[PDB]
Parts: sequence; C-alpha cells; structure tokens
Amino acid sequence: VAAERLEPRVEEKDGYWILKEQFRKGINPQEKVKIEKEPMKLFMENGIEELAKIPIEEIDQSKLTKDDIDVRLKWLGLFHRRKNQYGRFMMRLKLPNGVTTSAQTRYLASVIRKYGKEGCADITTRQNWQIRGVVLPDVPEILKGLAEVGLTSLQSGMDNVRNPVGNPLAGIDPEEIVDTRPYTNLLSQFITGNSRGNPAVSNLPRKWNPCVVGSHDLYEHPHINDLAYMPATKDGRFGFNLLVGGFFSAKRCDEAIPLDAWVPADDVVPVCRAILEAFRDLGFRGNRQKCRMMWLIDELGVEGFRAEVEKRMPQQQLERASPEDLVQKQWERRDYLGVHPQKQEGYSFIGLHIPVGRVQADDMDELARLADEYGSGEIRLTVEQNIIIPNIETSKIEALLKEPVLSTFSPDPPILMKGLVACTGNQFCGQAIIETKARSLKITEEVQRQVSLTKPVRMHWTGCPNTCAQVQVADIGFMGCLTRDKNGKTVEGADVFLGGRIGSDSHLGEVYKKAVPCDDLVPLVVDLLVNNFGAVPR
Ligand code: SRM
Ligand code: SF4
Ligand SMILES: [Cl-]
Ligand SMILES: [Cl-]
Ligand SMILES: [K+]
Repeated sequence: VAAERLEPRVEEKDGYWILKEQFRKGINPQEKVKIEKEPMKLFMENGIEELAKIPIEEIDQSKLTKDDIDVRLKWLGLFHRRKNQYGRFMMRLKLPNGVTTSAQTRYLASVIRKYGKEGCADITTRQNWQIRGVVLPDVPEILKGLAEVGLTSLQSGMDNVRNPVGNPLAGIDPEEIVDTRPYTNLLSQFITGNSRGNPAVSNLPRKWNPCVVGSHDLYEHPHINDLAYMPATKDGRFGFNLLVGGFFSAKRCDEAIPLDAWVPADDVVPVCRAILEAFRDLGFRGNRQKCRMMWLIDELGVEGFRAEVEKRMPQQQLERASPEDLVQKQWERRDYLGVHPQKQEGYSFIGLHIPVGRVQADDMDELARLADEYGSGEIRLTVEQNIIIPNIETSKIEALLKEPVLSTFSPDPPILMKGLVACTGNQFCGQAIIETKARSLKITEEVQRQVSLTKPVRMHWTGCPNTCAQVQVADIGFMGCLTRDKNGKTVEGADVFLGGRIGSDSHLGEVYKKAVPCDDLVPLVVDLLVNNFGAVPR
C-alpha cells in the first residue's frame, strides 16, 4: 500500500474535525451533511435552543434544518421517526455497562409519561435505554433533565462510538474475570468528553461498537464489536488483548480479528483513542456499505492497520498480543435470570425477564421502586433486553418473589422467553419491513405451548437486513421480509437463520430458509426445536 494512502484525511478546525478539501471528492450524502454543518454544534454551541423553537413544518422546508432534525440530531441521541411516528423522536443514551439508577429510571419514565400513547421505552441490544414520544420543543428541557440526573445522550447514533458494553454481572459475580465498569465508564467519559461532547471522535466514517470483556461467558459479544478488550495477563501484568473490526450489516457480517496487540489495563483509553484516530483519519467515506472499520483493515491489511494504531499511541508503543488470555474456553454460558448469590456474602442479584425489552412509564416506576426497596437503587440492563437488580440482602428474597410485578417481569419465565431478543421493528422504525416485538411474543408463546425443552435456545427477531437484533448470533433467527401466501397475496414473513453460536466457540449463523410467511412459522419452529434442540411435544 502506497505511502500517500496514509495521509490523514481530516483536520482539526476551530474545535471540530473536518474532511480536508482534497478528500471531499466522491463522498456519500451523509459526509456532505457533516461538511454543510458540524452536528456537534447543536449541543456544544447550543444550536438546539433555536432549532427547537421552529415548527417542524417549517423545518421540513429547507435542506439545512431538515438535515438537522433527520441526521445531525443523532449526535445528540435524537432519532426522528419520520415515516412511522412523524414529528416524534426516539432518544438513546450512553449507558456504559448497562448500569442505571432508580432516580434515572424515574426521570426517564416521567419524560415518556408526558407523551401518553406516543411514549414508551425499550432496552436495547447494547444494554441501553431508548425513550419514545419526544417532541422537538421539549428537547432543551430534556437535555437539562438528563444532565441533572447524571445521564447523557451524546454521540449515540450515526458516525459515532456506540454504547460501551460490559459484563452485566460486573462487580457481583463470584466467577468474574475483572470488573468491567471502570473501563466502560472511562470509555464513555472519553467518547463524550465527560458529557460535554468530544469532536475528536464524532466525525468517523461510520458507527463503531466497543465492548470490554469481564466474563468467561462472554456476555459482551466481543466477536461482533469493532473493538473488544479481552482480559489477558502478559509477562506478569494485567491488561487486554485487542480484537478489531467485528460488525454486522445488510451486505456483510464479520467476526472481530486479533489486532495482535496487548495493552496494560491503564492503556484502555489511549488505545481506544489511537484506533479511533486511525479510523477517522484513514477510513473510506464513499458507499456507506463499505465504511465500517473492517473495510479499512482489509484495505491496509491487519498489519498495516496495526502500524497506524501504533504510531498514534503515546511513545508510539504497542505490544504484541499475549499468547493466552484469561477467558476459559471450558465454559457453559450461565443463565442470569432468577436469584443468584453475589460474591459479597449475604447478598443476591435477581435477573428479571422484560418481554421483548418493552416497558411503559408505570412499569419503569415499579422497577425503580423494587430497586430502592430491595436493592441499592441500581438497575442493570442486559443485551438480551432484560434487567438485573443487584445488591439485594438475601433475607429479602422471599418477600421479593411475592411482588405482584414479578408476574409480568418474571425471574423464571419459560425457557424460550429467557432467550428471546427482538428489535424495534415497524411500530416505530422506518426501515423495518415487518412488525417484530408483538409478533415475536405471539409466536414464541404458541411454540412453547406445543413443546417443552431444556436447552436454552436463543431466538432473535430483526425487522430488516440491518440486523440490529443480531440474527446471525441466534440459534434460530428471523429476519423480516415480505413474501407471498398460497394465493399470491403480500404477507409479512421471515428469512429463518440457523447456526449462530455465542461464547468462546462463536459462529455466525446463515440463512436456512427464505421467505417463510410469519403465519407459517410456528410449525416450522416447533419441528426445528424437536429435530435439532431436543424439544418434546407436550
Ligand atoms: C434499538 C436497536 C435495536 C433494539 O431493538 O435493541 C437499534 C435500532 C436501530 N438501528 Fe441498529 N439498533 C440497535 C443495535 C444494533 C446492532 C447490534 C449491536 O450493536 O450489537 C447492530 C448490528 C451490529 C453492528 O452494528 O455491527 C445494528 C445495526 C444497524 C445498522 C447497520 C449498520 C451497518 O454497518 O450497515 C443500521 C443502519 C446504519 O447505521 O446505516 C442501524 C440503524 C438503526 C436505527 C437507528 C435506524 C433508524 O434511525 O430508524 C434503529 C432505530 C429504531 C428505533 O426507533 O428504535 N442499526 N444496530 C439497538 C440500539 C443499540 C444501542 O443502544 O446503541
Ligand atoms: S433491524 Fe431494521 S427494523 Fe430492526 S431496529 Fe434495526 S433498522 Fe429498524
Ligand atoms: Cl444512526
Ligand atoms: Cl423514518
Ligand atoms: K427480553
């Protein structure tokens, strides 16, 4: 690869990072949006204050302001639901390691409550909160309210570093490798500039997903992250081996590969910065389907990319990977739902099933109440869109199990529900081909009525090829499509995926059967479970 290819393509100008004039040819429309006006100015220069005052019908009359609300606002975690909930915004947080408080939960509930039938909230596949129903005029007050309770929504969408995922059992599991919270906290603080905004990492060629591993279970899905920190001792020192470039897209799904790099634990932020700077400086900015970091790694080769990371490290030092990491390959992924003892004697955590991750304001208040009465006011989110309430004095468990709300958010739902994951789908998402959340619950309920089983089969439902619900990791995955019934009528369907494995022995699933009408999935799935997963007809 020629030396000219390694010239940084962006430069700092007045606090922000912009494409250099000579690298602007052939760029995609999103890159043009970023050049036309720096999205971070909406927050960092309080551009949102005046924008929020303009009636949305007027906003839609000019490209600049329409791009503000449809594109640039995603840098403030605000997502206009133009097609399916016009004039309303989904709002997405930074929530490193999935950790929330009862006060934060009540605040979020109070926001969605205002919007009535237009409001609700969702736990995401990055153990994060999304709230719904937000109107533009309310945005300045919501931003203030979030800050007041110690939350940020910065840089959660578009060409930004996404929610830092960690071990949902961090600090509490007797079997953890290393508490991931300090590291995911540091990453989030770095990414968001301590909630003020960090323009140095907000003009990436594309989204970028990080995780820090602290579990033998690999709850963090390191194989599908742009950067995964794998805990590893090297030459008597604790640190992390680095995996890079994992991603899913409509066009291509790839597992992360070794960078062949180990960093001491204190270098977590420095190496995150170095990798992001290399991606920012050198990444392709044409066809959006070829802008994820793995495409850069393929273009330079992993060694060429590694050299770019190395030159951006303090003292330009980057050690090679440790021959072994601390993750034990002899491991069975553990169920976290139900009551489990913590490493702190006399304390338990409880995992509660949240059906397809969907909650209303009243539900959130009740969960916050439980966390206060039984725990320490902490609620943890998981990437299967469930919750854990930690730090419960074990003597309180008997009373907790009798709480009425646990009939809805159960510590021991049927096994197929335990593993069920579903994206937003067409209730709110404009890209969705099908409805996902209600359908997946209905189908799963019918399937489980017909068969019993003991294997923890994981079913993932995603509404379009963006695969936000990660169908390629599922035992049985369902990707939304339109198909045809026996009479040739248009019906909702799914492409069915098999072969996904998680944990250390990970594998990406692939399409098994295309174009199955959703109304025909129950018998197909029942038979798959009996024939391949040991299920028994009732
Ligand atoms: C909420 C969530 C799914 C869920 O129900 O949990 C979600 C929802 C959306 N995703 Fe995603 N993605 C979610 C995790 C993912 C993941 C899974 C992951 O991170 O492990 C992926 C696949 C992994 C990956 O990115 O490598 C994913 C791949 C995408 C893509 C395809 C990326 C690509 O390279 O092509 C898009 C479209 C895009 O970015 O161009 C997308 C775009 C979208 C948008 C923002 C599209 C839009 O604006 O409507 C969706 C918002 C719908 C809504 O109203 O909720 N989403 N999205 C997840 C939020 C995570 C978070 O808290 O930050
Ligand atoms: S997979 Fe498609 S339908 Fe589901 S949330 Fe992502 S973009 Fe929307
Ligand atoms: Cl986005
Ligand atoms: Cl839309
Ligand atoms: K769930």
